[PDB]
Amino acid sequence: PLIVPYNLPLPGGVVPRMLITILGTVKPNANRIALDFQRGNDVAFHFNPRFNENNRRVIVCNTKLDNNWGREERQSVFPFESGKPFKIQVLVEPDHFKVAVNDAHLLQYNHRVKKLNEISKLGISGDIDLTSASYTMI
Ligand SMILES: NC(=O)[C@@H]1O[C@H](CO)[C@H](O)[C@H](O)[C@@H]1S[C@@H]1O[C@H](CO)[C@H](O)[C@H](O)[C@H]1O
Ligand SMILES: [Mg+2]
Repeated sequence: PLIVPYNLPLPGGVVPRMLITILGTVKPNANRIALDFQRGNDVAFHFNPRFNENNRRVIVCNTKLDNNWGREERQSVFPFESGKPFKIQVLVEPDHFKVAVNDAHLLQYNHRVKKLNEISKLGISGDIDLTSASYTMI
């Protein structure tokens, strides 16, 4: 597979029509998963499934600028399960990242970072076995 945390370079950053695909399997008794689309030290798009925040599962999304987290966007629809294989597709659209899991639409996250072509790395971390991570222009 791939060693986690995993760094996927995004050459020339991202752009609308760019589709990023992350394939792996949630570990048993998972606590968290994170995708971090970074512009240098900033995090343009943080996508963070939490398996046990006050005994609830929640996906937390956010942006980090100059080392400071902004306002969280939270989604209680939670398609992940401990022990099960997943696919995350992040499609960059003009105004938002569009995220589907296992071919079902999950959430959109509006662009806060405007310089899309400088979002040049994806960090993939957490309680997963990572099989593959890649991108394609659609
Ligand atoms: N930024 C925080 O420390 C926040 O703490 C409160 C509790 O006071 C909540 O736990 C909140 O979710 C964050 S935890 C923090 O969240 C960012 C995303 O906003 C990211 O997931 C980071 O890894 C977490 O430490
Ligand atoms: Mg910007």
